[PDB]
Amino acid sequence: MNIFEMLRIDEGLRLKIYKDTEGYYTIGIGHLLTKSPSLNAAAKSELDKAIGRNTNGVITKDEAEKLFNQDVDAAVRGILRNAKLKPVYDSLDAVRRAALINMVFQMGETGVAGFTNSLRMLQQKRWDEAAVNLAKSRWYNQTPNRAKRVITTFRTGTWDAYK
Ligand SMILES: [Cl-]
Ligand SMILES: [Cl-]
Repeated sequence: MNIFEMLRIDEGLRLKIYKDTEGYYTIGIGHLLTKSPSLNAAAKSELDKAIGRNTNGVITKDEAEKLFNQDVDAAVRGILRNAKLKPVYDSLDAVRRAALINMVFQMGETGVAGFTNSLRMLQQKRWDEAAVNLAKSRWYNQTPNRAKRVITTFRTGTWDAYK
């Protein structure tokens, strides 16, 4: 198992513009297009600009994967540039690094950076405590199944939640 496979399970693959769990316009493998309520312009506009062609709200599998590669790359690089995230990432093992990349992909660097307390516990290797803390969040309450998977990953340092 690896980051791409992990995120592919968490986000799924949709070739037509869709609304995410928060009602935002997304496409492919969790690629957010816009937070705006306008489909026919705004979202489709963003989509065409992202892809480089007149799409009509539908993309191909290769197109989805191209967006996905960019987004994973961005996530990693964002973590590495973030004063708050970098040190946590550096302190972790390969499996847990993947769990942090996942949270970053879903919520944004800024969002993850706010789990101050959890971050400090992860850095200290206090696995069970960090898991408990991570669960007291809107994140866990809104997308509990996915959150539990990421949390188990941090807790165990294994890919069990995904197998
Ligand atoms: Cl983009
Ligand atoms: Cl969920």
